Amino acid sequence: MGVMGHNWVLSTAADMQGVVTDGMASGLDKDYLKPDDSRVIAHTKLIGSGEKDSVTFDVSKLKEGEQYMFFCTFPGHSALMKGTLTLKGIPGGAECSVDIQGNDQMQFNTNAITVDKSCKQFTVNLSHPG
Ligand SMILES: [Cu+2]
Ligand SMILES: [Cu+2]
Ligand SMILES: [Cu+2]
Repeated sequence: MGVMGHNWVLSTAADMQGVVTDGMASGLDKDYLKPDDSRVIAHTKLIGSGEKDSVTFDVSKLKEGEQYMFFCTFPGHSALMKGTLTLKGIPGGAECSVDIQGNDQMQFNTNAITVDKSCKQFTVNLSHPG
């Protein structure tokens, strides 16, 4: 086989590689993440084709002048399945959620996520179509 999954994991840009590596070593049964990894600010579960999962996190855990990375920890996928997430304030002001897809070609459909700081909490809706 014949296994395919995506997840959505958030950490500081510095902690990204460490989270990816220990995630690989934790295996499929643990959603390819080390349980209770302190470096992981928020994460979805691992989902197969046709499934969906969401995660919500406090915007208080972020900071305006820091680099944050979102990525999939499924072994090898973090090469192309990564992107930046940054905190900003846009004149508006809201949308406090985003819809992300990972497909069969190791791709997220966005590579940059903006979180407004008027949001007290932020919501990621991950799907895995096909
Ligand atoms: Cu196999
Ligand atoms: Cu993936
Ligand atoms: Cu957790």
